Amino acid sequence: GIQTLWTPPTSNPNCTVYTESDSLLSLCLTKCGAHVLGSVSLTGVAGTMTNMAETSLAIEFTFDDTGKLLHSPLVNNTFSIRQGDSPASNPTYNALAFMPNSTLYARGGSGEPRNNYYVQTYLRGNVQRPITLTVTFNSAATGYSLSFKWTAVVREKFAAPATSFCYITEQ
Amino acid sequence: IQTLWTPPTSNPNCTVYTESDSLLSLCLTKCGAHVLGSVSLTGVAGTMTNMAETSLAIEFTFDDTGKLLHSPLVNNTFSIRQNALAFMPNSTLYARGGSGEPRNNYYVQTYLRGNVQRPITLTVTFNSAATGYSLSFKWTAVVREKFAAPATSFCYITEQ
Amino acid sequence: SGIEGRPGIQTLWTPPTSNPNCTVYTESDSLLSLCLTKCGAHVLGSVSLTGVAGTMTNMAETSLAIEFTFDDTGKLLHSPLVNNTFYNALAFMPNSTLYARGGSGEPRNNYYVQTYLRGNVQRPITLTVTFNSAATGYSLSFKWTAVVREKFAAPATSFCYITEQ
Ligand SMILES: CC(=O)N[C@H]1[C@H]([C@H](O)[C@H](O)CO)O[C@@](O[C@H](CO)[C@@H](O)[C@@H]2O[C@@](O)(C(=O)O)C[C@H](O)[C@H]2NC(C)=O)(C(=O)O)C[C@@H]1O
Ligand SMILES: CC(=O)N[C@H]1[C@H]([C@H](O)[C@H](O)CO)O[C@@](O)(C(=O)O)C[C@@H]1O
Repeated sequence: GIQTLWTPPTSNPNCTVYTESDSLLSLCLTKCGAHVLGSVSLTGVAGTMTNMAETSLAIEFTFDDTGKLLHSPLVNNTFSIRQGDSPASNPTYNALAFMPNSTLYARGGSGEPRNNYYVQTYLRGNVQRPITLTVTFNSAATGYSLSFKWTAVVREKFAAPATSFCYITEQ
Repeated sequence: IQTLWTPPTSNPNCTVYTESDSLLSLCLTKCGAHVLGSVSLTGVAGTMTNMAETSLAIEFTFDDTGKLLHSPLVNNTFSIRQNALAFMPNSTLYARGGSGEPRNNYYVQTYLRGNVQRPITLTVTFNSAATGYSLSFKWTAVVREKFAAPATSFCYITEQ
Repeated sequence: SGIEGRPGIQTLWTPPTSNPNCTVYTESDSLLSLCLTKCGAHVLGSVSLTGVAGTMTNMAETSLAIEFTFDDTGKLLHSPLVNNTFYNALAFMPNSTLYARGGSGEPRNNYYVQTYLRGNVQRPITLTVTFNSAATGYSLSFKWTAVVREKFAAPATSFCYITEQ
């Protein structure tokens, strides 16, 4: 039943890029065989996220060698199984079935082209503002990781539209 | 049930400007909280072969139970492949009436007719409709040229 | 083997490798990752290709193409894999009604991906994935643009097609 790891859809800020609860992140990973299908978007809500000082923005989810979450930008690290996918309390799952394959995407391999997945989108959906999202698999030297870097425009609000990506899993 | 689609076909099944003027492929497959969608649209007759406008938009609208209300298909062929809300775009993340919100939009780069001199954008929008659910597609087009949009795909989080 | 199927069968893939497994111009000159997973009527595909040796590290042409060709039962006939060897195979084949055989000239038989050579944004390239270019049986073709006198590597990408069964 457990095919999904996500942060729950919400209309309230749930993410901290520069200051607490300054943004609304969606991240969802669903398993289809040896693939994870991932979706992500990030909307600035407050502070610097509404008036950027830098030309790029990056966040990262890191996991240990068992697939257990170590760090994320989410307020209260609300990244877990989707509720209702198991009738049991405290549902167990194989977290490695959602981790990026460590043979194809070597740890510490952010400089390797095959560890990176590139997405073209538009800042705030404005078609005069093309930006790139770079998703990197296993940048971290130990454990597993998913890293997201978007290009951005200074002195404007940041928001990245709905996007998606796909990687091969460890198990 | 894992798949909602219009069945593969090689003859026109879709009405953009006039009856059966185009061939639409649309297929939605459920994987956990995601739908993986594929779409393409090939002009076959009439204005679809000699465009009058510089964009083309079609929409699938559903009621609040996930039942199809309208689409550009010639016949009622959008169907389960031989819980509707499990295929609908999430209405918390993609707010109804939210076509103007960036997170309700998914952008795809492709090429008109597969022509490298004709880069175009497909915008897929989730829940543009004020009520119920919707999937909307809008492609750039070139006037006085044929319209065809190659194979593309997209992904969204579901309601249930 | 070169392509292996995993559980009934939901995944066809090149097994993960640290070493070259593919022959574009010369034997074992590249590392290919190709993975096809069945999700209802879709295959979700991922692909990347890293040059390791020879012309792959110093390109002579502005594009590179490889193809996986299958017979009408879905059996693998040929691929660029070093280990050129390999369940309802038709469940993984591109749909021959929508993607007609010999139809590489039909826009709907082609899926375009924008990416960056060696992950360098000053080097935009396109991947064209084509379904059923073969006049008989089934096929998946991959063509990337490239830059002469530079090393070839195409980053992680993905694509999706409707299946025959
Ligand atoms: C994902 C990523 O970070 N990609 C970068 C790649 C990549 O790290 C390497 O290709 C992996 O081996 O490197 C890019 O820069 C390279 C080297 O880092 C170039 O600047 C080349 O540097 C040289 O020193 C080299 O060949 O090593 C000289 C060479 O002439 C340079 N290449 C050119 C043609 O600019 C890369 O483009 O490969 C940057 C990329 O973002
Ligand atoms: C999807 C969409 O329509 N995007 C539009 C956005 C958003 O509607 C607002 O940012 C919502 O707050 O508004 C713009 O003025 C912008 O910010 O550049 C133009 C852009 O085309």
